[PDB]
Amino acid sequence: LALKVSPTQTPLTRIISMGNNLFDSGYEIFASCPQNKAAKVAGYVYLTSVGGLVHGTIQIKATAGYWFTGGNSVQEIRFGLVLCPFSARDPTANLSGWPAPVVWSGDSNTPLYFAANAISYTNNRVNLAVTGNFYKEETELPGYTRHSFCPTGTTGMNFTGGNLYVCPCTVNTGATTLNAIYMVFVITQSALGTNFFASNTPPNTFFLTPPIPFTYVGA
Amino acid sequence: VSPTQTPLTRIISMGNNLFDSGYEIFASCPQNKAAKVAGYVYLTSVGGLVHGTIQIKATAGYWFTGGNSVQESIRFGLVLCPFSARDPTANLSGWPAPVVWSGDSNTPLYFAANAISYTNNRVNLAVTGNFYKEETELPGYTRHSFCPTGTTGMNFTGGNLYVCPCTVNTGATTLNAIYMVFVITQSALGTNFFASNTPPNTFFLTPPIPFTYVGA
Amino acid sequence: KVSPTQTPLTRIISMGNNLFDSGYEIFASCPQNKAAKVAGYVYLTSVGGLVHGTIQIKATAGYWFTGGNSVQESIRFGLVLCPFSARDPTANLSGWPAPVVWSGDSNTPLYFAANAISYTNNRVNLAVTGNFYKEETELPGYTRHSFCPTGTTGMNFTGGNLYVCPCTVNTGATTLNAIYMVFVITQSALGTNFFASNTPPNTFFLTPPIPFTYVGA
Repeated sequence: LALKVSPTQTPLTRIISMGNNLFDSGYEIFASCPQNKAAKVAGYVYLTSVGGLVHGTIQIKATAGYWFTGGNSVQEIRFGLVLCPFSARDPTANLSGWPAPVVWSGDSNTPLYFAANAISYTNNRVNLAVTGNFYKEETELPGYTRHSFCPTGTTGMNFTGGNLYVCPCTVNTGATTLNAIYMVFVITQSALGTNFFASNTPPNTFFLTPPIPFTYVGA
Repeated sequence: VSPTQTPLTRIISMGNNLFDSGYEIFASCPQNKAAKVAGYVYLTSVGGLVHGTIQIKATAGYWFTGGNSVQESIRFGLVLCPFSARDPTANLSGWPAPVVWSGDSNTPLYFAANAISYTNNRVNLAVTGNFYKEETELPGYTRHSFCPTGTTGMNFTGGNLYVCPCTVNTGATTLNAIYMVFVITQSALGTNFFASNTPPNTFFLTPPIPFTYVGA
Repeated sequence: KVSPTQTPLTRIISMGNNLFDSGYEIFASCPQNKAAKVAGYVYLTSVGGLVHGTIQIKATAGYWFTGGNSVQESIRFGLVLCPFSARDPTANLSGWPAPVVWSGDSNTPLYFAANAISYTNNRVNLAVTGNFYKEETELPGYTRHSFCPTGTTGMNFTGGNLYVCPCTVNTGATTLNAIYMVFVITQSALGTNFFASNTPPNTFFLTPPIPFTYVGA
């Protein structure tokens, strides 16, 4: 029980993470891409819940070998991911196939604190298809916040910038009322960067974002 | 016992997150014009920094009439005054008193913008209807990019929140409220939000836009 | 009852002087093998493994180099933040004073080194020898945070961008990750030439506090 100030008059910083920060476990995370293509990538997501706001970072690593083939990245690199911190209760929303979260602070209930707030996103969340073309361009989201960054990668990629667009989402045929988070990444290259999507690009060509920080309202 | 200074995460909130109270928040606009919007602010103080989000809903009928919202963008200014009970003249937008979700009753004073750190990075605002200041005239700002949703023909293409603490001339304190100017842009095919023939229930609604400033 | 061990505590350190009444003793690396002395105040909180900081830089034309044109080139400078400078002075390339702990024990500045695992392939190696400026287009990945500074009346600033990327200096005693930060500040054509010898040396710019976040130790 309480002290000179009660331990729930005090908000507890909670922590969960998803994926593998060592990027030594392959590329088994599903990303949907424009025009009904897809990619498998690697990722690490670190989320803290403090005061009802979620502050997190997302870090994505990809290879051309596990990317689709055809088209031109330089002229066209865009991909969509879903974060489902409550995938244990709602497996069908885990569209990107993240592992279970790993709770570093809080109950086994803690994942539920990282669904996107129900009141404030009621009319700022996209409905997603359950199939492999659930990709939504950021101009189709009902609202988003934008986070600017730049990845690194193989030498001739010649990246010029990057943007992360966060928008909560719901999947058409779920088992719970909860909001997941949709994230579409747009990454650009100068005119002479190598065509990530080309068939004459060796498979070990890679890009790797830093951890990208973002914030949304928690549950 | 050792937690003398274990920093306490304090929480206040402004406005109505259900957006079911009409549009009574006051926003200053270019050319000595105004709008009435709705909004919800959620402010956290941790370790001396305030991490908050703000969400605005607005309708064309509660916006001024005249001009072209595609050539001009949609531009409006808001004042967050978490210390408005002690300093009502500085609540230029007319927000209700904040609600304390975590902390004492003094907690709103934490969300005043740090006195030392904005001494020369704060704007002095008019007490009158055209308090609008364009972000190019702010003595410093941070920028936070977003996009709102809205009615179908709006064709929004981006937004930016510009954050810079502020002060009101005839105020009752030396404290720093927070001034916020929004700029929402549309493509060449978008509805004129400012037209008299635009349906009055045509609306935009930002997501919660996250921002951070140095707290008190 | 509720253990102070089982609950992540908010730790706070700070570097520099938030009053800007101690001069301009901070070393800022600049393009074209040039440099500048500036003033700074960094406020860092560590909350659950992520660092949420702000940085504010004050600079005068007098303590900036001379030569060039600040409207054509922009105003660009890199700093290093080294909260572990006490244990690794080799890494304190900008020469900040030691941090001041506002929340935590004396070992707390180490929690503000950038995450070893998460930045292993996203960290720039800064020159061991001499000037270390790195254009943001040459960092192995960054995060960008847009602002606009104020300054004296003719500067005509049009925008600002802080590019955050952790760094190592190889000759360091530790393997710890400091923070490299390059600032790019833009001016319209009307703007005072910050680099010119005609410019009153007290001509200045002052950024607001710029909020940024990286993964902690």
